[PDB]
Amino acid sequence: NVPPKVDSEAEVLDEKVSKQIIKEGHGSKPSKYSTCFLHYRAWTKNSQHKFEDTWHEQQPIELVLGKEKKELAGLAIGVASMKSGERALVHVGWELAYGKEGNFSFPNVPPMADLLYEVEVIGFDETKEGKARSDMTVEERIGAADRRKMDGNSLFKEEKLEEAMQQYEMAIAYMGDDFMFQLYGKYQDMALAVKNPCHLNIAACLIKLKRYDEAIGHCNIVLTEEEKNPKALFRRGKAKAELGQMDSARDDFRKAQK
Repeated sequence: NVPPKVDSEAEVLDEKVSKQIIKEGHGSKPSKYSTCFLHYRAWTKNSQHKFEDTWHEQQPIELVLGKEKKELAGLAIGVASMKSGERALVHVGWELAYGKEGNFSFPNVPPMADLLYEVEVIGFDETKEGKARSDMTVEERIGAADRRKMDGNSLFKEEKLEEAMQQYEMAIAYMGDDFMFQLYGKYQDMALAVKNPCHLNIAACLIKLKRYDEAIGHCNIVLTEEEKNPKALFRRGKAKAELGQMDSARDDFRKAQK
């Protein structure tokens, strides 16, 4: 076939990945480490050369979010964005796909070629759980933390519910100082991807609960691993702001338009 023309606004799931949903899906989005079963077609953005197609193979694939495969990094970012039953289009940079020297046989992919995926998610299998430390491998931990980050992400939008915060804290509680220490590579990245946000989320989850000193610390845990984060620079200036510390409140406020 050929990349289905879709006029849906294009989400920007990441620097080099975007999605134009063509058909809606029931249920919720996956949680880090869920095993996704899916159908999809792959084309070259530019030469529109289809090079993969589960439908024809009439044999779908299982994709694990966090343990994907080098070339499929792109699609994994996109899938992560979609639900079960969902059908959509995902644009990926060779950077996150077969891109460096491009593939040569099985899937013949031209060097540095942007792919366009028509994806249909069948379902996803999330990680299971027992007791905080009890038998839990890293994978189960992060996914739970990601679930409970989510769990608390709902209990928090315009309002600043503490229960949200309470689930944010448990996100953290699965993966803590000890855990985080003995983590490495993609594993470390995956946790930080749930933890750092899950902090600014306990932050603002305080900046409007009348506890600002506690919200400035949370912004700190994060700003120490990557003081780059602006979403943090700002939110911190915010607490400082409602604390009459405009001499520093301003500092964080400005470095935040970096």
